Amino acid sequence: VTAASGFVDLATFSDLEAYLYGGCSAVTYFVRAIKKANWFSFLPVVLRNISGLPGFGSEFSASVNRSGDYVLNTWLRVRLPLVAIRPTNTGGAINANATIRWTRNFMHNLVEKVNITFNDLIVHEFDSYWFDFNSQFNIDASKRVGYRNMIGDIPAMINPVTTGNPLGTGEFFNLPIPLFYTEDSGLALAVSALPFNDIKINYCLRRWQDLIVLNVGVGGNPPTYDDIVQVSYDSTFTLIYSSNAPAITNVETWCHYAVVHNDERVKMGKNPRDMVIKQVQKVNETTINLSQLNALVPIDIRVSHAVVGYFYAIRNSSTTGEWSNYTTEPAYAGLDPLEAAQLVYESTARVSNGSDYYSLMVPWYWHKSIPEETGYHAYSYSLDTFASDPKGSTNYSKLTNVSNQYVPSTAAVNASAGVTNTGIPIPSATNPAVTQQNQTFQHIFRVLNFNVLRLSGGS
Repeated sequence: VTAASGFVDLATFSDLEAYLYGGCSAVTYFVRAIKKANWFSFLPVVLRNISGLPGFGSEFSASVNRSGDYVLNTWLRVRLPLVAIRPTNTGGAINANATIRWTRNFMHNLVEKVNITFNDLIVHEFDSYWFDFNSQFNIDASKRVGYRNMIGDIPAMINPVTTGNPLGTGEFFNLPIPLFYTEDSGLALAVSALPFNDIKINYCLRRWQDLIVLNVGVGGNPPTYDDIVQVSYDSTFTLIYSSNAPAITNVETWCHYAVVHNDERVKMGKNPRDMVIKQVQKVNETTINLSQLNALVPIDIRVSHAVVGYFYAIRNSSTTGEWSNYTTEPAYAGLDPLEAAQLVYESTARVSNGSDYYSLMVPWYWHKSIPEETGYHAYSYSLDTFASDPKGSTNYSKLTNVSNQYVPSTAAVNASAGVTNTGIPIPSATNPAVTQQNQTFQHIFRVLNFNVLRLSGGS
C-alpha cells in the first residue's frame, strides 16, 4: 500500500509556482558546479625553542620561521601532573576535613594577556576574560563538550577532594587562540615578512596560587599554600609524593603551515595588498560599589576606536582563586547581580532598556549561540561579523563624552552586605566564616573592532 508515481504535484504550475520554479533560473538544481582550487598540503610543525623560561611566572615569547608560506590556525600545548595536598608537614595535617580545589576554567584563566609584535607596534591583544566570553557566543551549540574536554571540564579539576585522595589528571590540555587568523585570510610570510618583519609572539603567565583555592580546616594544625606538592603513581599502584612545587613541564606552541607552488608565491611580491581584520581593546578594570538599592548611584565610562559590537560583564571574586564566577555567589555559579542596565548617551541613544534583553533576546535575533544559566552580559549594535564580513559598524572617535551606565539588583546588595533572598548567610571557601561577608565586586569590559592592514615589507 504505497506510491509508485503520485506525480500529480508537477501538474500544478500556476502563477505562484511560476514566478519561482520555472524560467531562466538553475536549469538544473540537483547537480553541483565545482570550482577548482590551489595546490597546498599543510602538515604541522613545532616552533623554535622559546626565549625566556616558561610555565607559571614568566612572560615568554615565541617566534616563527619563514619556511612555510601561510598560517591558518594556532594553539598552545601543555602538560599538567597530579597534585594533592599532604599530611605530616609538622605533626600531621588537618585530621578530618582537608580540602583541595581548582578553578572552573584553567587554561582560559591561567594565560594572561597575549599578543603579537612586529618590532615596532602591536596589532592584536587578548585576555582571560576574552576566552571566557568567546567560549559561549562564537562557538557552536554542539562543539562545547569537545572544547571542554580539551580544557577544564571534569570533576577531577572540580568536585574537590580531601587531602589523602589525589586529584588532577596527568595528561595534556589543548587551548586554541585566534591570532589575526580566524577566517582563513592567511599571511604573506615569504613575500612580506622576509626583510625586516621579525614576526614574534608574546605571553604572560600566573602564579599557581591565583588559580587554586583551599579551605583550611579545623584542628589547630591547618594547611597552607606551599604544602601543596606533585603526586605520582608508582609501579605497585601507591601514592608517592615529592617536595617539588607544582608546575607544567612542556610548553610549546603548535602551528599549522601551508606550502604552495613557487608561482603562487611569486604573484605576491610583485604587488602589495591591504587586508581588513579584527582585534580587541579594553579599559583598565576598576573596583565598584553595588551595595545600594535600585537607585542609580554607580557610573562608569569607556573609550575605544571604531568597532563592531561590544561585550561587558561582572565579577565578584571575593576569594583567592574562585575565578570566573560572575554572580552574587562566591563558590559556585549564581544568579546575575545586576539588571535594568543601559548605555548612557547624549542623543539617539543606542539602547533605551533591558538587562535580560542583552543576554538573550539579542543573540537569538543576531548572534550565533547563547550562554548558560550563569550570566555573560553582551550586546551588539551591528551584525555578528565574526566572519570578517562587514555587516554594520560604527566609530567611537566621536561622541567624545562616551560612557556607560549601570545599576544593581536586590540580590546584589543583599550579597554586598553578606546575604541573599530569605535572609540567608553566605559562607566562604578560603576560610570558614558562615556570615559577615562583604563580597567585593568588580566591573569588566572588552570590545572588538576593524582596522586596515598594509604590508609591502613588514606590516
